[PDB]
Amino acid sequence: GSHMGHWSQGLKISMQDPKMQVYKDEQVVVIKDKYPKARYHWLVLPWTSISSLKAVAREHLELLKHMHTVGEKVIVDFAGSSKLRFRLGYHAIPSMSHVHLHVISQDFDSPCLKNKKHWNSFNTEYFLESQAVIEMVQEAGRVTVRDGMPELLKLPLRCHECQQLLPSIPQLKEHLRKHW
DNA sequence: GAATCATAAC
Ligand SMILES: Nc1ncnc2c1ncn2[C@@H]1O[C@H](COP(=O)(O)O)[C@@H](O)[C@H]1O
Ligand SMILES: [K+]
Ligand code: NA
Ligand SMILES: [Zn+2]
Repeated sequence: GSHMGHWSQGLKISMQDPKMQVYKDEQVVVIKDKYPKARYHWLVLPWTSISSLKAVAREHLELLKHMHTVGEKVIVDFAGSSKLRFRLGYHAIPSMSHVHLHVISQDFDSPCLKNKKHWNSFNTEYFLESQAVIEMVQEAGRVTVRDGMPELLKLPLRCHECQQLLPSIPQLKEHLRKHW
């Protein structure tokens, strides 16, 4: 297939679709995640093309902080009266091209969350806190990721709220209900 | 049988 039409370039198309955009300014766009892994799941992307956190440098520090600020504003505007917790962050190893910040509610109540990989990508060190990434860029000048990230995706299912170990995704989804 | 493991997508 073509480069432009490859599955990995999908965000570059979605970020330009008015029906997916929930906020725009001079620097960033916010879209709904197409396969949300919780009740609220947005992606914040800069208009400027940066392939991944591997290409981030100190020139991008203000932009990374701006993406975070916008993420927090979207939470207020769209889910302010919600009693939900949110996290903002980046997958240690992304799949989709173009840097994008995850803004996701912590219920993890969604049909699109289907496997151990989905769970661990948001609930282990594989999920890099937005603030941590920002501070690493500020102090070290670039983002580095330690070895062993793919292995984290295979860890036994463990609830993010109470640390209980669950034997399956259906049982985990059931268990999560108690933290509503 | 239900659910997960890994592989494949030309
Ligand atoms: N065409 C698309 N539009 C919006 N979000 C997408 C699209 N394709 C995949 N996603 C989401 O983008 C994220 C990509 O994961 P990652 O590359 O690990 O950050 C996942 O949360 C997907 O559900
Ligand atoms: K198995
Ligand atoms: Na991947
Ligand atoms: Zn729990």
